[PDB]
Amino acid sequence: SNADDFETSLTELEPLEKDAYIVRLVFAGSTTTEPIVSSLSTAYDIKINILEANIKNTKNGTVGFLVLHIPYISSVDFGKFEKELIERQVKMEVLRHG
Repeated sequence: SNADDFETSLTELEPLEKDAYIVRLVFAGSTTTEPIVSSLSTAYDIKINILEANIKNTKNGTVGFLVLHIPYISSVDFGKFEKELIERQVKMEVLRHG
């Protein structure tokens, strides 16, 4: 399946280094993803690699998800990163970590 192939592609990026993550960001009626990804990168001085985007920009805002590879972020900054997403009503799922 597509979900099986997707998971196979994440597993191919393993092992991740300590302090590296693959996360999924879940959007359910938010403003656009771009100002959010560049904003997050600026705020934490981090590289963000977009692995996958499956997004619709609708009348009622942005719906869908981004899968992001973050090659390094400190444990303290990762907590702040998630909290900022929570405040924007974006859910964050941890798919892989090092």
